Amino acid sequence: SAAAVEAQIAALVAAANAALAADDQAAVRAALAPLAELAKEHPELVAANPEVQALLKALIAKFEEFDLEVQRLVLAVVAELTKDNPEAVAFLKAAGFWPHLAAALRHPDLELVRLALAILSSSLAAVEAFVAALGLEGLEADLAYLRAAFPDSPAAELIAKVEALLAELRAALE
Repeated sequence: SAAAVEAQIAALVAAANAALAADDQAAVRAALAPLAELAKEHPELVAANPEVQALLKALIAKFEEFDLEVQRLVLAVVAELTKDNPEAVAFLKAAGFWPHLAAALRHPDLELVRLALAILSSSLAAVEAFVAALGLEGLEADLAYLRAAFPDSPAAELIAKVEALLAELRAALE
């Protein structure tokens, strides 16, 4: 039931908030990992939950201060919530997310880059939000850099998905 899921969410968010207050990043990971799983299972309910949104805003605001395993799990949560969901883009804009995603795309970790590309490619709305902050040229340059930096990897198909959405956006803006 939805009531059970809501209770499941409250438990996971309580653990994450406790881990953050204690500066225990291992416990942050242990908390975000089942939240990413729950988000895959019930993305409608997780994305709408106000405690999840408050938690995501705090994690996004401090994104680069977290170690890489936490950063991956933050993006893993957002990737599950943005899948087939352009309406999650407005919350991400309000949370200041897109400059953080832009720096993540230039991170040397392929797993982080793949998750960032999964979010970016999730909808035309996501590409529009990214371009509103970084420009057509900024995104084009990212994709060209990533194609050369990460061959024969999950990134290639995600880079192409972004490039196809970008072409649609470019035509509309003309």
